Order: sequence, then structure tokens, then C-alpha cells
Amino acid sequence: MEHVAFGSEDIENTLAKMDDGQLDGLAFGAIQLDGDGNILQYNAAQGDITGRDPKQVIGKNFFKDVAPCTDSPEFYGKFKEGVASGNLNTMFEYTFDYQMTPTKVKVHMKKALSGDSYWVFVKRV
Ligand SMILES: *C(=O)/C=C/c1ccc(O)cc1
Repeated sequence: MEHVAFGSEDIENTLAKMDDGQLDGLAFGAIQLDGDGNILQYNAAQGDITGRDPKQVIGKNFFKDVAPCTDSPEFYGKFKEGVASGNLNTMFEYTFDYQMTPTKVKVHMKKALSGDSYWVFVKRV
């Protein structure tokens, strides 16, 4: 288990060290996206929240294919503004309801420390 709190101020520094197995040790869902929204990493906690099988969604586009209910100004619009700006740090509640029981969550999106990739962190509320 990786001991990291959801919403921590320096979360991007702490998760910069994590391979897929380490990410699977977190208490919350974690997705790493490229600037187009393609999934680079998707952890076990996230799959428990959403029902998706992690290795099956890596490589898919989060907004176009996996999570169309997030293709909205309230989620994807924030993401793409942050990619365009090169800076992103926002936390909001959302409901995931595509081919699943509607599930209310808290989402924290934050630009990764290095390069140009973006974290999406999720926990139940
Ligand atoms: C709405 O379509 C939400 C879907 C969803 C959210 C998060 C995931 O990791 C997978 C699917």
C-alpha cells in the first residue's frame, strides 16, 4: 500500500515515482492521461470504482471512448483548458453513469510534474 492522501498538495511529486504496480497500492483511483486524453496508467482502485479492467483501457481515449459522460464543459472542458495552458489543478464532484450504476465521486485533476501528462484522481463520496 502506498500511503498518499487524496488531494495532497504535492501529489504530483509523490506519484512521479510510480510504476503501474505502485499505483495499484493507492487508496484512491488514479489515471494518468496524455495531453490528448489517452490513458497511460489506470490503477486497481479506479477499476474497483468504475468496473473497467485497467489493462484493457490503457491506450484508449478517456473522453472519446471510455468515459463519454465526462465529455462536457464540466470535466473534459477543464481538462483541455489545462492541457492548452500547461497547468491544471482542479477538484470537483461528478457522477459516472455510462454502462454502470450511477456513481458519485470526487475528481481531482492535476498536471503531472514532468513532461506533459495529467493525472485524474477519483474517490467515492
Ligand atoms: C462517464 O461516461 C464516466 C465513465 C467512466 C469514468 C471513469 C473511468 O475510469 C471509466 C469510466
